[PDB]
This record gives sequence, structure tokens and C-alpha cells, in this order.
Amino acid sequence: TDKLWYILQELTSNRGDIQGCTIVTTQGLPITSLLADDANVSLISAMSAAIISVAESASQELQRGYLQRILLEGELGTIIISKAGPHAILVSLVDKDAKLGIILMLIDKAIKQIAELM
Amino acid sequence: TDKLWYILQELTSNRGDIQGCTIVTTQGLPITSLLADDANVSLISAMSAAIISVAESASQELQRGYLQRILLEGELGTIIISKAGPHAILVSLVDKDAKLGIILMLIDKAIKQIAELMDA
Repeated sequence: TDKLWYILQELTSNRGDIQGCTIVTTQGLPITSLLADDANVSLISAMSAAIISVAESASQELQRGYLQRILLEGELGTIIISKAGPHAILVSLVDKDAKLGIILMLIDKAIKQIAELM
Repeated sequence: TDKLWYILQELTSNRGDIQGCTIVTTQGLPITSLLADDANVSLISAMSAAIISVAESASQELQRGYLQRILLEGELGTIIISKAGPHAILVSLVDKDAKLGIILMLIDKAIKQIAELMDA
């Protein structure tokens, strides 16, 4: 759990554009988190897991293959939910005006590391 | 419908890594499409609308505001689902290695035009 949180530290602080992060089980249980005290870790975890289930089915049926990552771009912020091996998911809360390419690079690196640790 | 299909024609012809497009209602019904003969239009439209609804509920619950765009990346390809005003949704199937910068620029232009044409 410690090295996971340090992966999250790396990811989060490479730029102030990543608002927060959490590593969660595939079925919505938070493993570790780097989030504001006020944030709702449990709801973020459960919603991300549910979205991943739905998007997994849709990805496979939409000829896209196995789901790797899904971005939800809202008017106030972005949520990037990435598969980090078959046992974990990485949820990244991202500023609306963030540079998407940099963040996707950082998330790729963090995913590789997390999947390694699992 | 003709103007919307011309928007799709421009979008899809500007990029070879855009596999196909469709403009669908919020209820998942195809308004118009420029898709390969192999594609299942009704399935693509309905699943895009369903993804949109579920992720919208989630985003709003997590206080990220109204959902504007979804990018779903799979091992074999990507699908981009963009709100084009409150009445339409643009679905874009693109290659696994597509150039997302230019594609998202073109999609922004296309959704602006679609929303213009739908605000009647």
C-alpha cells in the first residue's frame, strides 16, 4: 500500500493539473488514495467500478476490444478511469483545462507501475 | 439530415484514422450515419447513448458537472462520444493509434456545427 501511495504521489505532483487519485479494486473497494480530506473516497471508488463494468461490456461489444481506459470530460472536471491490471483500477480527478497528453503519459506510467505491484 | 451527413462526410474524409461516425439522439436513435457497411448502426447508437446516460449520472454525482465528452479506449480501437448540443450526440469510431489531437479539433468543429443545426 505504501509503494502504491508513492506511485500516486509521483503521478499527482508531476503537475498541479491532477486534482486527486485513488487505486481501487475492480469491484469498488478503495485500496489507497491521495485525495482532499473532504472528498468521498467510497463513492468515487464505487462509481468508477460501475462505470468500468458498463464500459467493459460496451467496449467489447463496440468492436473496441478489451477496455483499457475511459475518460469522462465534464464541464467542471475530468475523470480518467484506467485498468491497472485485472485486479486494480486507477481513478484520476483532473482539472478541466489540463494538458491531456501529459496526463495520459503520466497515467500510462503509473498504470505500468501499479500493475507490476499487483 | 443532409447538412448533418455533410458534416460527417467532411469529418470522416479529413482523417483516415477515423473509422466512422454517426449522429444519434439522446435516446440512442440514429439521426444520420457515415459508417462502414459492416457496422451495426442501431447497436452503436444505443450503446453510445447508454454509456452517456450512465457516465452523466456518475459525473454529476461526483460533482464534475454535465458530461461533455467520453473517450473509451480499447485494445483494438477507440470510440469518442461527444455532446453536440442538448439534442444530439456525435459518435466517432477511430483507430487504436489515431492522432487524437487533430481528431479532437475536428470533432469540436463538427459538434459546434451540429449543435448550430439542431438549435431550431
